[PDB]
Amino acid sequence: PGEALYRQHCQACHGAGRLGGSGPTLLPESLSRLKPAQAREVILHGRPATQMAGFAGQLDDAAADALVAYLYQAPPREPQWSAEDIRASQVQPHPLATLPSRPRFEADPLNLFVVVESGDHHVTILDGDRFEPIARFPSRYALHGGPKFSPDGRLVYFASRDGWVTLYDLYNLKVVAEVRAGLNTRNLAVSDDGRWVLVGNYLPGNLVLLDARDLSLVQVIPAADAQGQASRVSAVYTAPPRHSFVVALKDVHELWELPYANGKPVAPKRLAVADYLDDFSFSPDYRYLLGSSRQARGGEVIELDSGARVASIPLSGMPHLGSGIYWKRDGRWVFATPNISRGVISVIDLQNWKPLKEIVTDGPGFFMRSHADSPYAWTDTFLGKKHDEILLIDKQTLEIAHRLRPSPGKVAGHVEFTRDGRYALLSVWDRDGALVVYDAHSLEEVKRLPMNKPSGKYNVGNKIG
Ligand code: DHE
Ligand code: HEC
Repeated sequence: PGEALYRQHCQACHGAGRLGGSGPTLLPESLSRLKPAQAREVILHGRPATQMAGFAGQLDDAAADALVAYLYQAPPREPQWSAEDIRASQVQPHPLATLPSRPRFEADPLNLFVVVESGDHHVTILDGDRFEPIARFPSRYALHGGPKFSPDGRLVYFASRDGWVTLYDLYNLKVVAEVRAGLNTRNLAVSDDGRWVLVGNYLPGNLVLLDARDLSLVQVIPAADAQGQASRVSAVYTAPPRHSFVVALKDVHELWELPYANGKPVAPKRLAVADYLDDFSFSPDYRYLLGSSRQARGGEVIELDSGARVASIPLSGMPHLGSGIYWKRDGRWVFATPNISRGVISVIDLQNWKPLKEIVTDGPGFFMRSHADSPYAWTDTFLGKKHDEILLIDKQTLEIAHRLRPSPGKVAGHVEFTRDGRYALLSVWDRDGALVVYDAHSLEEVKRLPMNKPSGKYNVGNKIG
């Protein structure tokens, strides 16, 4: 009965077959982060300050539950998104060929910040020296993952949960092109020569290769092991020194490398893995791959050339290895990583792959960042009842040195530095949130920009260097 209800009240914005429109996509995969009870409240009483109105006046309890069950029930057949669908979605409001190649502003283009405002779905381009905005524009719904840049830092590529890819030109402050690569998307990667964008999708289970200059479609690459078993893509990353993309697969015992030195990467090199990999991190020299297993079997280290498993790292809880950092301690490489289920910062010695120590915190965090100029590692306890402070771990002592509390009570997380590391920018993820600027040397606040749930911020210089 929910189908008819959806057609009369919802399809006006959430689109036919729930694929999206004025409002977001409402497939089961789309709502994986939304509990049905929460989806039920949003339907009855709407979202404040959004175009989603409450329907409690037109629907009763039975109809309410019917819609909820309908949204979370799998369709009789899996929805498609073909090459034809992708090409038809392409738009090009400002092709590069028609735009000059000089910045239209004073700000240092290498110190600009891309700031995601996920509360009202906007993006701010921020002068990294004055800490003031030079542009702001609405974005696609639910941006996730770090926006990727071109090698020269001029272009930036956004990926939305619902599969929309946006190409923005920082020099002219204009949207260049957009295309829908899939229905449920993880992340995208840009090749180190600037030619290619590779989109890793959950739904469909495929990779989508786009031309990096206009987001046009090059080829759709189904994700399936050598036996033909279909799989979702966990994540895609670029290995510059290897001039290749590296793809983690969610559901098959396979790992892919797609080289692009000799042209469009459409043929994968398949490496067998003993256990599934959800996310991974590259060693500073891209020789080794640190992978986190879905099962609590600890971490896994793999040599990329051969594909051999060289070490197994026991890890407390479930480490978010994909966002870890490295640095030199006693002239030796060390690796730190936050955690999703336990309040700990796991630190690993790269030399013998031996875990050094486990730093205790007030709860599991989501992010970790540093800089060659900062003597600390900056992490958080994003996922805990205590979550309003940003922890600064001294690199040499491996102990929580200082703590920053931008807005007591509200959730704080994610750090990004200016290109010279002189300042650090922190986010307060709240409806009454803010982007807060701190002197990374004196650790004193300098400026505060109110924003509606600002998420990540990304410095051009640091990301392309
Ligand atoms: C694989 C991956 C990346 C690296 C992508 C890249 O940049 O190439 C990433 C990055 C990110 C980055 C990029 C930061 C960076 O510094 O690069 C941010 C801000 C972020 C905010 C969130 N992440 Fe993320 N995130 C996951 C996966 C990932 N997140 C999950 O699996 C998880 C736990 C659940 C999910 O449904 O995806 C998840 C939940 C969250 C959130 O709910 C956050 C807090 C808010 C949101 O928008 O959903 N993730
Ligand atoms: C256009 C005005 C809409 C109609 C008609 C319906 N919905 Fe909606 N919905 C719309 C928007 C723009 C948004 C996004 C709000 C925001 O966060 O900015 C939503 C949101 C939802 C959600 C939450 C999705 C999520 O958080 O992941 C749900 C579950 C939802 N809408 C369901 C829903 C149903 C069942 C509708 C018919 C009764 C319906 N919506 C109508 C826009 C519009």
